Amino acid sequence: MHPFVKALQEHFTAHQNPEKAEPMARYMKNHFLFLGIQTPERRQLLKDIIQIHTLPDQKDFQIIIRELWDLPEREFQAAALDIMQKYKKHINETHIPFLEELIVTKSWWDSVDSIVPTFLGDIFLKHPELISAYIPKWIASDNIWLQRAAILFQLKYKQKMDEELLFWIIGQLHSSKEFFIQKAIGWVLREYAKTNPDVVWEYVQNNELAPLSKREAIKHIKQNYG
DNA sequence: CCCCAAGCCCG
DNA sequence: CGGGCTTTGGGG
Ligand SMILES: COc1cc2[nH]c(C(=O)N3C[C@@H](Cn4cnc(N)c5ncnc4-5)c4c3cc(O)c3[nH]c(C(=O)N5CCc6c5c(O)c(OC)c5[nH]c(C(=O)SC)cc65)cc43)cc2cc1O
Repeated sequence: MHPFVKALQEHFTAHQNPEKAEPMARYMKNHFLFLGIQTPERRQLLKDIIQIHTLPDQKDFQIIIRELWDLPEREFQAAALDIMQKYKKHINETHIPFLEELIVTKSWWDSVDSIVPTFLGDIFLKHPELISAYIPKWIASDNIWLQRAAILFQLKYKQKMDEELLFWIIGQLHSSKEFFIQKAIGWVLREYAKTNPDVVWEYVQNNELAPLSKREAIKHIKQNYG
């Protein structure tokens, strides 16, 4: 175990709050143990360890993240994503398999909704020619979190949205009965409707979607149509 | 500060 | 199903 990770584990554990850990763990449907440390203090505790030990060398970067990913309490995956932000400008196409592995390990919406729109979205914005090397596999996978990755990687693209691709992806997954797929479709359409509401409205009025997906997509624009 | 973004519950 | 309410988190 890297010294940075041991120090972070000791420091988090010394500030654990079992009273808060119970509702925090219930909120994530008891997929994970929690220490009970909410985000403001969790980020201060991480800042303390970086100040003392310095940020790990880039050569250890994936190893540090993997070690944190393997620890039981969910705050360690959250801190791992905070650490990944510190290397953001260096994340590139060679890291897609590493991000895939993070998506399919200790999976839930909290980690995936951080990994995908920020880290993957930025990679594919610079390297759109790589989208077709990953997105078809992700849609076909049995893994709902990779399917959600295919939906959400363009979430914050605004005028760089590839509309044909977005609608093709949604069409491939529109029959899913999985809540997290139906809701991801609703989210990405709702978000894109902040940039181009007319196209989203016409899409949902003319293509099949789960009721949840349609409702979530138009809940902030429907008052402007009809 | 603001406004944006799962779980629960009832109709 | 629709959607109002809750809490904390994301980002300006
Ligand atoms: C790419 O772009 C984006 C990515 C994003 N990720 C998130 C996100 O990851 N969220 C938002 C928000 C979860 N969340 C909360 N409220 C809403 N109204 C939401 N709507 C959607 N999600 C929502 C949330 C996370 C992640 C987490 O890891 C979270 N953890 C908790 C949590 O832990 N909660 C929420 C419920 C809750 C706690 C908590 O700490 C508590 O302290 C123990 C709590 N106590 C109680 C009670 O005694 S009831 C009186 C409830 C309660 C909330 C939470 C927002 C977001 C925004 C973006 O634009």
